[PDB]
Amino acid sequence: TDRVRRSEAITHGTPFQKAAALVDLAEDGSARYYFIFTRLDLIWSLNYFALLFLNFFEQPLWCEKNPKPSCKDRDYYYLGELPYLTNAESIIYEVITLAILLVHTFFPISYEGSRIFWTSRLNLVKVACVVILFVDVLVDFLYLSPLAFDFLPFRIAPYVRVIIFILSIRELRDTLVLLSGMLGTYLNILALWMLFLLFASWIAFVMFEDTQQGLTVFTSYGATLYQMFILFTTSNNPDVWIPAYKSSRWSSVFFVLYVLIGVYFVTNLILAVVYDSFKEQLAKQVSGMDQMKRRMLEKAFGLKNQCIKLFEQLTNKDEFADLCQAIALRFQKEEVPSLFEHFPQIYHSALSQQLRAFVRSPNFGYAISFILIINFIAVVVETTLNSAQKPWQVAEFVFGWIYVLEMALKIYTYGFENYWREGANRFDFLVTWVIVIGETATFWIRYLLLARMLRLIRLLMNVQRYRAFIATFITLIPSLMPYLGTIFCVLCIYCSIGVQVFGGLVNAGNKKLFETELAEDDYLLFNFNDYPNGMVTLFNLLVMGNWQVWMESYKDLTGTWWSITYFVSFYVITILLLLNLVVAFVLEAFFTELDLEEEEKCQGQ
Amino acid sequence: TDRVRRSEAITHGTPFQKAAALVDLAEDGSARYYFIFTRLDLIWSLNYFALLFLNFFEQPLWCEKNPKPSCKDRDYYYLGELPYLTNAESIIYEVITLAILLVHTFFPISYEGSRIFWTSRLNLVKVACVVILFVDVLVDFLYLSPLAFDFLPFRIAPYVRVIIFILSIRELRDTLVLLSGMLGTYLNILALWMLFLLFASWIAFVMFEDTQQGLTVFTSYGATLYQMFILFTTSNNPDVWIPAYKSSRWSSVFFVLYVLIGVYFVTNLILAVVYDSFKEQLAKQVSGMDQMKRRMLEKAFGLKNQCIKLFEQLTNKDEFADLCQAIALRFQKEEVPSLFEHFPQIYHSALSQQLRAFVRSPNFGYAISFILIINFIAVVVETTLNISAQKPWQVAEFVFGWIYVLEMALKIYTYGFENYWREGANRFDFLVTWVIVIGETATFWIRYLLLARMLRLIRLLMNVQRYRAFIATFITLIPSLMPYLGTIFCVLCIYCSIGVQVFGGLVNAGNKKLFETELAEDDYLLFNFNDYPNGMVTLFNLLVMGNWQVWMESYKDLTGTWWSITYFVSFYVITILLLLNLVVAFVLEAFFTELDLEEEEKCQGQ
Repeated sequence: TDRVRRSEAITHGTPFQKAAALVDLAEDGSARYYFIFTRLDLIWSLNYFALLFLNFFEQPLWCEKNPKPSCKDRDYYYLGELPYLTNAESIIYEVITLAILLVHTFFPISYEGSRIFWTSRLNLVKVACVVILFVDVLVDFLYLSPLAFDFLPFRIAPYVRVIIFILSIRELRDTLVLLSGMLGTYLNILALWMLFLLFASWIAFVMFEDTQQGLTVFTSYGATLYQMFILFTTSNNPDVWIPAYKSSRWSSVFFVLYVLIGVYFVTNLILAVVYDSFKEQLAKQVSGMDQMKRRMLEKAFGLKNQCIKLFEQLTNKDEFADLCQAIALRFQKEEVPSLFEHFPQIYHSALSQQLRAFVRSPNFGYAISFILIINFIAVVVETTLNSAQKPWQVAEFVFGWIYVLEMALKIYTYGFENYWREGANRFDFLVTWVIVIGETATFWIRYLLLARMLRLIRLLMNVQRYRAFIATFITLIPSLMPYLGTIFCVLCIYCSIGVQVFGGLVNAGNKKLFETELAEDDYLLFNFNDYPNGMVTLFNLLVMGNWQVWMESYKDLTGTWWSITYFVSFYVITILLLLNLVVAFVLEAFFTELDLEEEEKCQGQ
Repeated sequence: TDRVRRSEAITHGTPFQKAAALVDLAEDGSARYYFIFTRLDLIWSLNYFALLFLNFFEQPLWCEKNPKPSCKDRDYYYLGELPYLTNAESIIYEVITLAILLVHTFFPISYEGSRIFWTSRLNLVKVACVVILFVDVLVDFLYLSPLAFDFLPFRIAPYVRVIIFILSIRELRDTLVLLSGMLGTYLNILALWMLFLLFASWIAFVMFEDTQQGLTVFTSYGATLYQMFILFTTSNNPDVWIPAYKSSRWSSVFFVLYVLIGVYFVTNLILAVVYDSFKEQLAKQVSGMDQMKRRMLEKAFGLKNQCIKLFEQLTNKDEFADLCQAIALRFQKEEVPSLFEHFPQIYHSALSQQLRAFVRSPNFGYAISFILIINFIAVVVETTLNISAQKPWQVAEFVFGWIYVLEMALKIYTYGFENYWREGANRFDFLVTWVIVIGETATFWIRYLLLARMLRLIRLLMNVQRYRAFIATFITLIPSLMPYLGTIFCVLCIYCSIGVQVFGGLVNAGNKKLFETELAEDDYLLFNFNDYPNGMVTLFNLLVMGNWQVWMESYKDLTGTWWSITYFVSFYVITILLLLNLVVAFVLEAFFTELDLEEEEKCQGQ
């Protein structure tokens, strides 16, 4: 009842209650209308997701330019398995999600007020984008009628959807303010990297000029620079320099020195610079949150007798902020009473506490781990077979009951809340329900095998040593999520670009295609013909095993070197700036875990 | 004259000179015999290198089994270009390097004292290695005579050579001692990684069981585990899961998820762990060095006139340790008199100081760098014409060469030899300029002169004040990584030995299986283990991870035995996950040290 108590105290409470609520929620990290707005936050979140995802199901723009065969022949164009919305459906969902977007974007006026609403850059830009969207939707609708428009060259909506998405989920916007902080420092190292590629490709071009390497690979400075760029990635190693090696073994000493420097001395320098600027910008950013927290505590101060009255509320200016911080850092948050303490003879009679202490014992935990080991053995046995298996449906129900009981005993020992407040106990909760639902619905086969597999993670989580690594992993995941989301938004952009520029080129009637490395390596389903296909392709480009295959093949399908700029800038932005950020984040998380246990050790000693 | 002064002050000087030398050399980081042993250090180093390199030119043992055709047919066996030593040559060089090694390893037996010598375990292990080597050499010699032996199954010398080389250089031996502590950490994380591969391969196996992915790729648990291990490296992406994708696009979700987790979450974890353990051991090592430095200074103390008598020689108990620290850094250390001071009136004639001050001027720097820009433009014009027109540029190479000679002459005229060579930039200048002067004077084969004129450009990067921060990091990282790249090289050497013994001779033009392998299909046939060079390059290829499973598949198929994979798996586990992560860590620490040093310079200026 924390949120309800806070909002009630803020909107109706006496000033000491308002101050207590403000300080409590600052420690936890027109008020009425702000609450009314926030009560729809799930609607906003889901609508913005829908808004994005509806990008996946729209028909790709080249299918409307009357191809033969038509896009009903998905085998000819190597197309995905997702449906394409009809005109009707498109119109429907466009209208619905634009209407809810218009509701959300203007609803803050109820507490911000017009002068602030128009004074504020974020609202001004969101209104700009939703107008852009509405314009484009209108235009699209009009294009229903041939009177309005003959033809559309380009669709802006796919972009604006993405933009809108990024502006809606604040943590993505703050990640982009961090990234646009470090970007200017990243451009200097990217310039020194390009100066390195230039000079190394010029040495290679002079050195091999008349050789078979020059005659068949390094045929010009441009092609040398291209090849050396690829070799920076290591992706064309050794293939690129086989002609060299053939003519003289000594050539290897050049290719080895180039690879060693590029990979070891330079790529790690790019990581070091990204790591440094990330850490600086992160420290810069958190200071803003700390300052806003102080401003909120100063508001609570404004809104010895007063100290006694506030401590009385707590039972439920610089000195004030210092006291609030001291109590926040010293004290755990207050206990919440369970729904069962109201039954005096039931909840409180000594048998209850005896069973609680028993289930709270460590030897109970050992026994539970042994029972789950026995279940793991049982499933590893059962998967030797697939009617003799039928009793293992009873074994299924048996372990189902076992986990139902263990979940019940956990909620009995700690209420609903202090059971669940550990993320592992949340995983327990989820897998218990899903497997109970599956087993009772059976009373998929393979999917129940998979789920019972998935439940085995418990034995990993239990390992005391590994549990440090796992705690790193666990805090990492939701901390990583806004960076992978930014990556994904980038992929979305790139995908859109790709389908507009390259969509339709990979098809079974194309005589050039069967000369390309996509046809030769059988990558033909990794194409930009629709939004799914592209997305997957982009993942291959991201992990970057065989990446140059696509760059090459689309060079050859489009007939212009300019096409390369796509793949190059993709590489630059994704591989260098963002994945090194991911690296740095993982590193910092790990070391933070070690600093945490080091602090615990120091304070204990 | 530092070393000569120090050694004289120790072996002949008065105790005040002894202390002054011991403190100065400790700030700089039986005495007679130890100085002799150190003066021979170049001969020892060169002998140990020679001893190592021996591995390259020795004929590979499978050639000694009289194959048909013989190893004179290098095209049939895709062999290298290096010579193989004759028996005669082998015997010669072996005997010479063994004799010099015996000399070096026994040399301390006199000055260390027998009880001390044999009490030290490093000596004892070196003696075991040399005794082994001597044995093996003796055996090989005996083998010359039919009375001794019929056959030898395996040669140990190749290994022992490496071991001796590792022992011979303290920088490497300390690098391996540092490496040895973090191993027990490493084995943890390695265990967890194995467990993850196991689980993920099980899921993949069951999940795909009946599918085309199953029916063609994930044919068994074993086959699944092997393919999932290569997919952790991402070298078989997307190829390993094309049958899944073809069957159902949704399949992609599993492989994306798995690759995401493995590459980003888990590989970074191994890096993290490596990093951590590295830094811990590095701190332990530098602490041990600091303690040894203190222990030395404490003996130099054990060896107001109390102060003045030593503070005079300082121009050449915690109270003392503090003084030694302060005097190491609060003042500029000493300088050596120039060879010109036997002609001091000319050397001191005012024009010398005036020209030195001019050469020290910033406008002289501007002029010289403008001349370097002119030379860069000149060589660009030369190459953009050549792509007899070079003959004026062949003449201009005279001018440029003697300009770089003259400017180096002015550098030494302003800084002697001592403050010249004390600067790494001037050391690089010295390293390139004289060899280029030799090449160009010998000109007064052409592309090597063009390339020299290009290598003269390298300073233009180092002079950019922004990029100078990165380039200082790079310039200190170059000599600092040498222990670690040397240890990796030693590892490679071992692996190469193994490879030539186990796989040498299999890649040959008569082999019917070979033309079915991915080696032959990708034209990799030159990247083989048939001789030591070949294998070395192959190992490089392995190290770089480019197409690396090609070799593991092809040698699996050529040997017809799964066990062969143990070679390539152990190689990956050692090199890729332990060593290269180390290298990573080292570069990150170097860069952050550079930023801390610059921040200290900034804050002290502020």
